[PDB]
Amino acid sequence: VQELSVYEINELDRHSPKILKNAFSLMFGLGDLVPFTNKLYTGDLKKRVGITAGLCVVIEHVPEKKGERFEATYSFYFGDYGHLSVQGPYLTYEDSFLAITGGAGIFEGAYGQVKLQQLVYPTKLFYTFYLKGLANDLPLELTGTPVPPSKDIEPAPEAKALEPSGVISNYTN
Amino acid sequence: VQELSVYEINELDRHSPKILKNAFSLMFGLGDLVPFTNKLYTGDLKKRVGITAGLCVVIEHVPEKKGERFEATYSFYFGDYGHLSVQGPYLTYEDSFLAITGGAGIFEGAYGQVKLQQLVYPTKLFYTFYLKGLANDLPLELTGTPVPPSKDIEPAPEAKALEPSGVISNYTN
Amino acid sequence: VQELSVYEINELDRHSPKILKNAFSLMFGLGDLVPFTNKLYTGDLKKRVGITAGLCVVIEHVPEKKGERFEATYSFYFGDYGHLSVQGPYLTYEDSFLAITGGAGIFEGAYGQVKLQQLVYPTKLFYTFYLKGLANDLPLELTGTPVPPSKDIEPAPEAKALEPSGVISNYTN
Ligand code: NA
Repeated sequence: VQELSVYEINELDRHSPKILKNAFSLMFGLGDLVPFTNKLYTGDLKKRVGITAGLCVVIEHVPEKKGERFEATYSFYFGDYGHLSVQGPYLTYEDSFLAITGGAGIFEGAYGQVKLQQLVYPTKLFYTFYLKGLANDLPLELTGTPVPPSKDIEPAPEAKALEPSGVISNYTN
Repeated sequence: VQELSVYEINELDRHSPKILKNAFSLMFGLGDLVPFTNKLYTGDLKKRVGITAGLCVVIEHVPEKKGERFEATYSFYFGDYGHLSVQGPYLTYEDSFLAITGGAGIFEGAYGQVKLQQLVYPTKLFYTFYLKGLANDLPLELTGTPVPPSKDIEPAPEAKALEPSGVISNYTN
Repeated sequence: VQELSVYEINELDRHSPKILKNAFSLMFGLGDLVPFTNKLYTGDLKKRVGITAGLCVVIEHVPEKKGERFEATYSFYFGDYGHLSVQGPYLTYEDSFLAITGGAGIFEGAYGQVKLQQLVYPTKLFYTFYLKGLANDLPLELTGTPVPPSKDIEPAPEAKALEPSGVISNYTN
């Protein structure tokens, strides 16, 4: 198992999330669909790597936990390294595990599961991929000690500003 | 190769399905989308395990078969044990096989295919997963000899009424 | 590793694509959904094999490339042989690699990545699957030397006319 951590951050500049409201209730419900796309940074918050991209399908409102259950299908883009694909539960109200369905580039053959940690709605999430099946060891620029997750985390000013020292080459946008 | 069978049943108490009707045609056609969530029971019908949850994309009406072709992306939830994800053909008029795209929990690393039997369209479905890649033998409460699939199958009265003896631990709802 | 190549062609007879417009923009943007289904032929263009079926989710318009980034979830159908499932990026203006999420039939246990080549927008596409995990060698009727992809390629007359000699058995339609 090779562990890989990343932060997903919504910077309010990619028109995301887009809510397609089809359930008649004022709350989320079955029928509602949410395409989305956020920014992706290294687990140490030092570099911009790319984006997340996909779709959340609303399954049910959970009024007792003041939250929503989604079923999610989406990918994680790492510039020229390639991508990882996932499929599973996305709960606004608690942490979950999603299936790693595959990948490409350095992530060709990837399998296992990924932990998703909800930090701040709708702006900050943290992930740890428990990666099996890769052909090589992950590149060192992706495997720095992660910053421990909290509501207060922020990307390095260099990474937010897209300075040469704060991005990977051909990071996805 | 480890066999796992489950019964999916639509008890019409989960606001499911929700039909999003967009096609040019009066009948089902490309453009139509069907988000869904049904209840899930063990192969021996003794216990409630959880739910199914996902999306069917209508591909074409099949007038010579008196039904429809769907392309389906969905997950199967097993309370505390984790989940299994699938993709592939959902045909209203005949049995099909879907790809197992991955899993999480005891289903971390899952691969193979699953047989979908259209027992009573659209209310009762019976599945048989041909599961490879699991870390360990499946828990016994999930592997009781399945009840042979027939039109009049019913869950155990305790499974239906959610009594301790008829539910798995923290079964998905 | 077993290579498999196929041509996907929109022959304008399958009601496809169907654009579902929700972005408040004159161009494609997040919220736009595109269900689709095209015809599939062998890499040597000698036989009709089946169809593609699935969904493209618009991520963003890409002004400087005069095109779009989609996130795509779809299957490849090969008649009685089975199906492959994929997830990943679909860029209208350049080639990409997608993840092979799984398979059924002869493709039970498939994994790896697939190269998508944008030949003529959006009507002809050429794919090469880099297939791992198959239980057996691929059938010879599927592994003829591919015709090198070009704007001017065409299926064999026998294939287009649906003669027994130009189709696989029970080719998907
Ligand atoms: Na393997």
